[PDB]
Amino acid sequence: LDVIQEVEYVKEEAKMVYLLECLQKTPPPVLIFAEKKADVDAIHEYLLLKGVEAVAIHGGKDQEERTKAIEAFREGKKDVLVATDVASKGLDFPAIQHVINYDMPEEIENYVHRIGRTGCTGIATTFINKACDESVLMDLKALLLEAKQKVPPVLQVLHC
Repeated sequence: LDVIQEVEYVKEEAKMVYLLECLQKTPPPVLIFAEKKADVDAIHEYLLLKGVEAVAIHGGKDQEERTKAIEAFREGKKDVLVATDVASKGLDFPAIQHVINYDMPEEIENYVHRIGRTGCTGIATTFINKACDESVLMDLKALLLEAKQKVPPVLQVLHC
């Protein structure tokens, strides 16, 4: 409820580059969420290739890896944790300065929970595009407005 939500239209083929730029709105720590394992893996490899202290958690990591990352992050030894929703559930995270939603969830319920991982202020960035159904976009729109947040142009048309 008390986070600055920054929702932005980003073509699928442009997110990786934009993500790098995003990391800079904020000092660490940063949590990047994506629905799929493949994605979490891509983003982590990209961040590494660009030189970001980045760790990743998902259902396909073994116990060694999960533990090592959940805790380097939790100590501040790593700036960025990239996670799936399901892998991050119940983890004890520190004060997160910035949530980056690389995906828009299908349910608005889930958008909230993700952005609910920063606050108590902080920034939530959410990449939206063509693939989102109208319904979630309306609920995102409805939410930004109730939250008294910037509505990006692409949503400002939804209902004029």
